Amino acid sequence: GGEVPIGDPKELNGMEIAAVYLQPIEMEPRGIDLAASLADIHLEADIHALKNNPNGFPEGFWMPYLTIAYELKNTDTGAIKRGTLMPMVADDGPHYGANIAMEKDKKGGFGVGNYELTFYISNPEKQGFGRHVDEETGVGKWFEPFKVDYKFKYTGTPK
Amino acid sequence: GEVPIGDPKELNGMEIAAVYLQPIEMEPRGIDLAASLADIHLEADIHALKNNPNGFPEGFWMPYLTIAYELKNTDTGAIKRGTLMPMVADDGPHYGANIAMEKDKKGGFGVGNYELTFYISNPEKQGFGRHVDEETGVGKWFEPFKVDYKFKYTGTP
Ligand SMILES: [Cu+2]
Ligand SMILES: [Cu+2]
Ligand SMILES: [Mn+2]
Ligand SMILES: [Mn+2]
Repeated sequence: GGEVPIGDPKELNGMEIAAVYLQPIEMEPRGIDLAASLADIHLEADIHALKNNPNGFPEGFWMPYLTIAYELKNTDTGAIKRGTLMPMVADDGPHYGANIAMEKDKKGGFGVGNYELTFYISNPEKQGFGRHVDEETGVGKWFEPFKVDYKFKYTGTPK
Repeated sequence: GEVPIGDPKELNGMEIAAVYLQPIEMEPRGIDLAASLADIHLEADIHALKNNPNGFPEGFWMPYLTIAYELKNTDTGAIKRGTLMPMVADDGPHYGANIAMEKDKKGGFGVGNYELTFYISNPEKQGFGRHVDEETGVGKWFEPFKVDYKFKYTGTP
């Protein structure tokens, strides 16, 4: 298979925020996510620090401990589903991802067609990640929760 | 203004070094020991080596680790334990804790010779996953391990 890019990457809040999908991915530990066999894609959010990141992250670093909720909407059929992307690592580094049933999902019309994808992104403090705030070593305040929107054509499992 | 603690160790795809500095102020509040009660901020600096076996790019910070510490004054025999928590400073993410040394109510943690031990477990403990497919998959995580350092604590900076 391979990666299919979703929309255009956004630069916001000190971060580059890109979306891609792949074929379904076998994940460990088991039960952590939807089984590959029961899915049609693996959806990934690629989020890294820009230059001059205001929260202390070096350019290029992965942004860890983010809470990323998603909404995937087939605008042709109206079908909507939601979930969360979980942190994980592949051979090219860490990302946030989830296996998702598309055609396999008979509870809605999640077939090939036109989609809107939304990420709802909350800062690392929501998961207990800390920041220095002293004059000598501190960094700027975190972003408030925000959303990014992409549009793409889902053409089926990459093969 | 960081004070090196012992010698860095390279293992399980990671460079693991320790440093201390002056106490820092962390948000959210009520978790890390307040700056004014502490004498040092202890940090573990943990980054991927080349060809990291779990797919982390060389130099990336190693996230989602569980890290406990033990600090022993070998002169007085005082021992304390705690946790190092993930956080970010102007020099990037690390695992750290404010620690009372001279200011520890129990005494025994002043200037002297110390042994520091980190007890580290892998990210799966915190729900972090890994691809295991043929094309993009990566190997198993290390089992829980410890690393040990010796240093002289010369006083609160
Ligand atoms: Cu993934
Ligand atoms: Cu710190
Ligand atoms: Mn990715
Ligand atoms: Mn440091």
